[PDB]
Amino acid sequence: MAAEEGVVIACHNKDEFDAQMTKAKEAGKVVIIDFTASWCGPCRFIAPVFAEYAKKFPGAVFLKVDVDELKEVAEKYNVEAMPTFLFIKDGAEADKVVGARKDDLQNTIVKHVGATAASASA
Repeated sequence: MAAEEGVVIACHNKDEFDAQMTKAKEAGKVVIIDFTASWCGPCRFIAPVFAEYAKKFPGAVFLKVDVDELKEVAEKYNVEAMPTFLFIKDGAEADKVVGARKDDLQNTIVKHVGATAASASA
């Protein structure tokens, strides 16, 4: 029983997806949407990483959606079909990553939510 806690949300009807995408522009935090075709992939190995990360980074809203029921969202950002951790800084598009990289995720959230990016500079 999680009834959607303070972790990486899991929208599944747009309405929910917005509940976050909107809590970033006004809230003053970066956005992190975790798309997905249908299988996703690991959805277990990095499971305790995403959700746990959403909270670890209070400078973001975090959220996961399915590009099979509301793809309309992924089609706007151009994801195609995958666990793309598409981002929406300022309410547009800062960049994307993927829900299968434990070295590319926390690395992107730091550049958008971390405002420091603990991974090289130039």
